Amino acid sequence: HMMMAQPVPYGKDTLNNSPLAADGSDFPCKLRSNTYQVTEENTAAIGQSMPLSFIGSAVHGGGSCQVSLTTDREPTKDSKWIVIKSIEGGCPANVDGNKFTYTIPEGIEPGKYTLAWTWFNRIGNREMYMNCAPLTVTGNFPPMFVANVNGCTTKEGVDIRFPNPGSIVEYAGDKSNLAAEGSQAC
Ligand SMILES: [Cl-]
Ligand SMILES: [Zn+2]
Repeated sequence: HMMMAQPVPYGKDTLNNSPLAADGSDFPCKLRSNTYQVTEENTAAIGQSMPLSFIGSAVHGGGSCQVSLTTDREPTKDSKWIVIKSIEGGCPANVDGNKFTYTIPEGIEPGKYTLAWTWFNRIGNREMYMNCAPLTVTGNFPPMFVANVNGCTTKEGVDIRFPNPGSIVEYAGDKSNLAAEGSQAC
């Protein structure tokens, strides 16, 4: 189980490392008392490299992640999300024990957004992790992939390839675990 530490999520004080509820009842962003409370506003310039980091008790052999944006500062199940980065394999890490960035690309207008990190764990229960953060962008993108909370279930043991990964894709896992190009993810 993991949670995002950078960028700083909304409602950090009540954010836990549990995945989204399987029935979709807390999608998006782990709906709770203070889901969209700004703990710390995160700020990024277009083209600026920004840190993405995580804390928790198990990386579940990694998996695959997206970084997505919505103009909604209080997203609902009907919000439109656009992917700015996909990481296929090796996210959030490969092993447990005692690395990633994203950039706001050209084509994103300055303004206020919600940023989401989503993670599909390679090993264990068929889960979707999601944490959301307030992002201010100072001054070609596909819809975010959703599975495991919507009746679409992924396959255990594989680093999934997103159907629509977008043009910014990093591979950080073991090639032997990476799903085939064009494979059905769920
Ligand atoms: Cl860990
Ligand atoms: Zn876990």
